[PDB]
Amino acid sequence: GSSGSSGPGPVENLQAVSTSPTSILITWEPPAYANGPVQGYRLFCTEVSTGKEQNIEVDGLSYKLEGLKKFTEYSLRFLAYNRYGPGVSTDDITVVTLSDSGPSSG
Repeated sequence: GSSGSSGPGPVENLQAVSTSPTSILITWEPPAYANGPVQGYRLFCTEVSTGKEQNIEVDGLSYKLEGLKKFTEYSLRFLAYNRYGPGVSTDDITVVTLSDSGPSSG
């Protein structure tokens, strides 16, 4: 069929951190040692708690995730994919969402 793909390299300046109870600011960049261009970037959000992974298709070099669990160890996975396909994937990004709790006076 279509035997012509090697897979691009792992993006650079990749980092994900939550700034709120349920969020995830993923900031990545275009790789240098990559095979050809980069059609885009694919993200995979997995809920260690349950174990469900949801594939997402974002664009650019910055995406703020929302609709997560207050405080739950989440594991994401970022990688680059071009005409050929998805290349080397990064290490499971573990980022425990913040915790909305402090001033509790009853």
